Amino acid sequence: IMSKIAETAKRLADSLRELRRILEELKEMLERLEKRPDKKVIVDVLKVIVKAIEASVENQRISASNQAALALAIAAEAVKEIEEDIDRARKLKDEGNKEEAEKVLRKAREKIREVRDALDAIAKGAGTPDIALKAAELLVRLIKLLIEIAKLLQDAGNKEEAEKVLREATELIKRVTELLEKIAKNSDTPELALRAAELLVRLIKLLIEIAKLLQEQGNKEEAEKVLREATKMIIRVAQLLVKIAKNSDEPELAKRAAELLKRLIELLKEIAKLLEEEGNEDEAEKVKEIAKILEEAVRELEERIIG
Amino acid sequence: IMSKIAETAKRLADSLRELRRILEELKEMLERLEKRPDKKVIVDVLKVIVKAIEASVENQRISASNQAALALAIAAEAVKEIEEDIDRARKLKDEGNKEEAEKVLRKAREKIREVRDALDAIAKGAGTPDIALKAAELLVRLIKLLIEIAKLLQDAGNKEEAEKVLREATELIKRVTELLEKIAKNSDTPELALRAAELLVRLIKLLIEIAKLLQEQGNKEEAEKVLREATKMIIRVAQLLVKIAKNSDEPELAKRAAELLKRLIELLKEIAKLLEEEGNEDEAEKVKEIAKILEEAVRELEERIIG
Amino acid sequence: IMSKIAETAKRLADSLRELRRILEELKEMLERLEKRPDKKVIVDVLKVIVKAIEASVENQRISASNQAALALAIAAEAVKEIEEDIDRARKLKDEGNKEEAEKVLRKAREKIREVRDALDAIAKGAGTPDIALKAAELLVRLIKLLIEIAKLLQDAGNKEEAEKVLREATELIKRVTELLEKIAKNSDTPELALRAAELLVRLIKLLIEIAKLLQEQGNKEEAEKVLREATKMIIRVAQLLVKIAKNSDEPELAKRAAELLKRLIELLKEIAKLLEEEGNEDEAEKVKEIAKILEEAVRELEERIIG
Repeated sequence: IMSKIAETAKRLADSLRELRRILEELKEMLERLEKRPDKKVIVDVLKVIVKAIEASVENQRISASNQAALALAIAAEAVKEIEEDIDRARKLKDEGNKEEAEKVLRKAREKIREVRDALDAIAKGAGTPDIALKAAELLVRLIKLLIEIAKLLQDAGNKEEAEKVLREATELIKRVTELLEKIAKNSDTPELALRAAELLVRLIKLLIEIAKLLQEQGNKEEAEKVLREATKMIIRVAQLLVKIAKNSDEPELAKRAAELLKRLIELLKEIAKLLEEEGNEDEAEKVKEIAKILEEAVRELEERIIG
Repeated sequence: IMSKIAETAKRLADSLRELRRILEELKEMLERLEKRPDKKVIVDVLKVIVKAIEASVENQRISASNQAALALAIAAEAVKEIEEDIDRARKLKDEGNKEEAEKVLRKAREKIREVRDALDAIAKGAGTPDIALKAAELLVRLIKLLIEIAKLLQDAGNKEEAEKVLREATELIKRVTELLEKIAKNSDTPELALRAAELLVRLIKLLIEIAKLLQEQGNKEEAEKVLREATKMIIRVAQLLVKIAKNSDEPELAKRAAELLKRLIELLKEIAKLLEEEGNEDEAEKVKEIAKILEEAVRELEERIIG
Repeated sequence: IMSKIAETAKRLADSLRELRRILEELKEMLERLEKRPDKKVIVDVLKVIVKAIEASVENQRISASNQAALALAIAAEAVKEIEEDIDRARKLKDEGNKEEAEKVLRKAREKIREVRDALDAIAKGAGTPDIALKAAELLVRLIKLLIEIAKLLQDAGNKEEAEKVLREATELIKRVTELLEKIAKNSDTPELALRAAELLVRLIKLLIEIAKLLQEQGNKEEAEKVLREATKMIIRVAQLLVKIAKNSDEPELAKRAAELLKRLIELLKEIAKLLEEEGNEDEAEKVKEIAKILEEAVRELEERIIG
């Protein structure tokens, strides 16, 4: 993040230098038009006015990008503040103040919503897709922090309070998932699509930890629905992972997709294990059936790794 | 604050898009002027140049507003750093290092002055008044943190050091009060004036806690002057609160002004109680006389609530 | 830093106001050109277009400067996060988790590299030299935090891991030193050159603490090279300090250079003391010879202080 603050600052410094140069050439065209005007000489003068505004627009573009990088760093500090207050509320539950920790967690939830609204805004207006991925990488941390909040509520006994929190993280995962899918779809390089796939693999594991926590509350009826969203997302990611490795600039992008495709298999095992504990063994064996589909997909990738 | 970073970023993204569109229309006018020039056709071309610069000015406006939101978030993190170092210096007084805590508090005081200089600057150049209110909301926290500093100095025995700190927060309250009064005076909507009134009610309570702390030091001669500023400010706020509730867009703005007007009464009770402890019972009964004025003002508001 | 956020915001607010005024004068020139055009009247109209873009360029300049100040504050918070994690890893070594602290220190090292890349970028594109000095002041803290990391590695027994860290801080000191030398060379006022000299005196002491830590590991062969860079840097700084005090706007700048020149002498004593422990007493007496050169340089400065 701090390195993206560096790049956006260096590129902003270049555009501002060229904008200052195009300003001096704008004033030289004032001299060229002060000596003698003409009907067609003005055309070449407006060429500088256009180059002046376009140099200003590009500077205001990178300036907005540098502010985005500064906004991503402030948002990262906001997540760390929430994490400190979560561990603080965790300390309160362990120390004995289980009642006061519920006020610290309701603060962090309003904080998480506020950092979410910023990160989602930073993701939409992202001239560079790395701004969106870094924003999604922090939105992922907000979701995992939302899961850690619900586990403290469940540990404190506020199971009804934790379900709504888990339902909120469930809706946050889908929103970030759709953003990550757009980044991967529109990814010009295979590296950016793989970075979105690494976060998508995490959003599935977050979706799994929600399901197990939903099972611990007793809401085995909704953890089924949540596992249906994780199993669906794994299929999309696997489609993406197989496509990234098929059209591989470097073979290192295929092996990393092979590692992630193994993770989709492993995460699919826990889904079937959790579906077994829910009693839905029929849908669990179908989940294992998808795992054997992905296993074959990983196996054929390792063959291209050697062949 | 993080939500204001979102709004300013989204509005910046829109202005930058329209600035890029007005750039392409600027280059289309280069084509329209390359084919054939004229004496009056140039007029409509400059219309785009004006729309190009105005689209750039508005983008540089929202960009400055987004930087202000980023500056308000960095300032909020600065207040939290000061608060951690205050609680740290509080731990040092409780642990035994009352001598080293005085260096931590002198650091935080120089920090508070620096965050104050930024927040006051952010308040002046606020294209949106919410930038100024959020800035005032953090300047309020700086003042309460300045009060907590002086109480640690008083608890550590540095009564002479705490008075100057309390005199510094007294001068900070007036500065933020004048800003809050300008925001409420110039408030287009009753919501913004009520938000300034909520902070004004806090600045009075801060001014009261300074007075009691000034009484604990023995400077009952200056706590009188400080209570004279709190009693004056309550009158101004009550004038504002009664006016906000009179011209109420929603009746919910009147009840909140009724709650605050009750707080002005309660805060006025402590002023008379502190003036009683100072011995100025004559000015204390006059303070109770203002409380009965506000009580009647609250009562008539509740009648309009029902009538 | 927060005060520089204030100044850059206030100056940005002024440029944006004048940019809005020059926008209205741009639209008045649209009226002046709508009534009647001419061949030479257009010249004075383009004068406003030039003043409009130049008012926009200066606003985009201060806007980039305000973002730099916001980037310097975010970088300062990043150093404080690294320092908290260093003290945390220090707690882990004292508590017993010497193995897990090595993962916290490798995180902080990647953090230090990232804050370094930003601060170095902020230093290059610094319209105001105070942006570069504040950036160098934080890069100095990154180096001292890098030294505290290596001492924990040495205390944990990872001497081979600490040497590379110390070699990394050694290369960081030179980079910041060259920046500080450029700031002092190009300093218009003697105050800015003295501020660079105060950090240069610290980079030498950091370079000394690296040498002693390199001696504690046993790498007395490289601490010699490091002390050769500190002894060289002291000569450059002393040349700078004597020149700053010679051409002194205020005499207070000479006494502060006298204090720093004493520090260069003291730091030169430890170099000779460390070179004595390394066995290089021959180069150590030559280091004392430079100390007596600086002593005479300080003595002659105190004579001008009185004469």
